[PDB]
Amino acid sequence: LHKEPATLIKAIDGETVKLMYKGQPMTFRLLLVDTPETKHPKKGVEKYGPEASAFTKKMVENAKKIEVEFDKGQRTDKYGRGLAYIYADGKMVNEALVRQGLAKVAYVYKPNNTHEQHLRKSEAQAKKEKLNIWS
Ligand SMILES: Cc1cn([C@H]2C[C@H](OP(=O)(O)O)[C@@H](COP(=O)(O)O)O2)c(=O)[nH]c1=O
Repeated sequence: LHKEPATLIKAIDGETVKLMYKGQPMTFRLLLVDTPETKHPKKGVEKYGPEASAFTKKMVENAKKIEVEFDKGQRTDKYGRGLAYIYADGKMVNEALVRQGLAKVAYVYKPNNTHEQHLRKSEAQAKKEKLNIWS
């Protein structure tokens, strides 16, 4: 896998960010993470939806360097969103959320699953500690 630089344009929610990637604004959906939603023509504002959005927003906004890391399968989903692992100053946003109990490991579509084991290890650790989603 290889990380490439990108520039923050705008944070959308817990699992979606808008980035400038190779001179193009794109919507990126965080691989292997499912956060409670703020906006969703599907049941509204789940508990933690707001906390999850806040966490991603602060993390990518206070970063001096943003990197996108594609997995080894398809890099876009059917809605044209890039599918990647995003790093804010060397730290993976996807893992940070799972570790804090603000997301659950979801949507595993092979072969876009390189870090699934690493994230599931983080999820168990957060459940163990009864954090947010798991409290
Ligand atoms: C994370 C991810 C989502 N998607 C699709 C699955 C869902 O499709 P449907 O909308 O057709 O059911 C949708 C969930 O996105 P969100 O969780 O952002 O709402 O995005 C992929 O196709 N591949 C992925 O890796």
